[PDB]
Amino acid sequence: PNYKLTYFNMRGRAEIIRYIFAYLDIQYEDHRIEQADWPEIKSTLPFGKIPILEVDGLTLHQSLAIARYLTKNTDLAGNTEMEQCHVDAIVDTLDDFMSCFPWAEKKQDVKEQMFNELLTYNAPHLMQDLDTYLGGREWLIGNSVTWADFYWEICSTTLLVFKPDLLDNHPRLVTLRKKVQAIPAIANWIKRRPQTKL
Amino acid sequence: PNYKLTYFNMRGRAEIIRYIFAYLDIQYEDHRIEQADWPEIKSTLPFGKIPILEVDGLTLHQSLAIARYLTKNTDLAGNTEMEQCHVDAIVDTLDDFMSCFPWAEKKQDVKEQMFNELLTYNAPHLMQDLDTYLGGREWLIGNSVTWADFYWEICSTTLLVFKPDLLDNHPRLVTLRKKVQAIPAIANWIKRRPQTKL
Ligand SMILES: COC(=O)Nc1nc2ccc(C(=O)c3cccs3)cc2[nH]1
Ligand SMILES: N[C@@H](CCC(=O)N[C@@H](CS)C(=O)NCC(=O)O)C(=O)O
Ligand SMILES: [Mg+2]
Repeated sequence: PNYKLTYFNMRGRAEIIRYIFAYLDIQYEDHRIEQADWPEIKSTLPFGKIPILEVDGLTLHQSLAIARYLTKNTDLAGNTEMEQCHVDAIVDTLDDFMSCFPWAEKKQDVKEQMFNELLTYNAPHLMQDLDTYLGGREWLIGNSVTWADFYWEICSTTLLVFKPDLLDNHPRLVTLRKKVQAIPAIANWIKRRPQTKL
Repeated sequence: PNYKLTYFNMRGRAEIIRYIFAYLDIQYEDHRIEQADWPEIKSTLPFGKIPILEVDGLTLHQSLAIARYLTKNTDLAGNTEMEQCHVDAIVDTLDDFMSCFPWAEKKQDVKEQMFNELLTYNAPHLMQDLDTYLGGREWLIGNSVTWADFYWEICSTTLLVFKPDLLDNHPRLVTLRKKVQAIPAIANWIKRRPQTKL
């Protein structure tokens, strides 16, 4: 069908969907809105958030709902129902952490202490948990790449913006990042995508 | 299989899983820990968070991952692939909002202010969106109950504790909570569960 993704000009919460479409070699309109048009566009949305994915003018919302929809019956899904549960669980564990950040914070000091707090104390613990979880396997779940690996590469890319040294002690999480980045369709997208901070 | 759910003595993030087992008429061990015992259990969990659900000796984590797993191939999941997406989206929409609250905040003057801002400035927008979303239909998605309906009733029960007037302008939302609460297996669980604030 006809796919149109609407988001800001950032990776943010649309990037997992952009990776999936890249990987499945599915063409879509990557619509990136002007911030000035935001109040308008927002009053057409089911819940006032983006991203939304229009599928033949049937609207889907909630980036991970959409991601799960798109990967259903693909090799990105997890190879069994329980492995699908582990893929969902890892994704939510990463999302829970990312959602802790006051991304829409006003007081640029209060923001920067919340950030410093989360990055100084919370992120290292998560990195260590993820490194133990991964251990010596190739991918986070099962014997092949799933969208949870994509989500790790996406989340950690943003986290490295604010904390460059995040993985100095975790070469195996770096390896996994570079393996996702090396999958040809993902590599092409990374090279083609707009360069944005977030 | 043999199921063991581990959580605090609280509805909280385990409640959605408890509703699903009640509705599907599935026996499980409802293991409620007290605080004394939490640090020692924590250190054995790969992500240090509960709920967990042990299934024939394998551990699953992340409450919505687990709920989605348990409902796969039941009437609770949604019928079409698109309806499954909408179920996941509504669940995520409710959960994202439940996530803004500083549940852990120990300085209660800052806690109480935050709760109040959220409940006054934010919540009513979401209620309005959910009510418009529901329209005149019996259930959120499709024409039969799904776990999104259960998560609505659960999330709103907790919200109503802090903002008792939350649904005063939303009779269609109150009707939906009452329908979920009238489903006999759910009714019986609500009657019998331990009474806890949250
Ligand atoms: C003294 O206990 C707490 O404040 N902690 C606490 N932890 C909690 C975790 C979850 C919830 C809760 O009601 C939901 C969150 C998402 C859906 S229901 C409420 C909670 N309250
Ligand atoms: N998104 C997760 C939240 C898990 C979570 O943060 N659980 C809390 C209590 S609801 C917890 O284990 N906190 C205790 C701790 O972190 O030590 C889920 O739904 O399972
Ligand atoms: Mg979430």
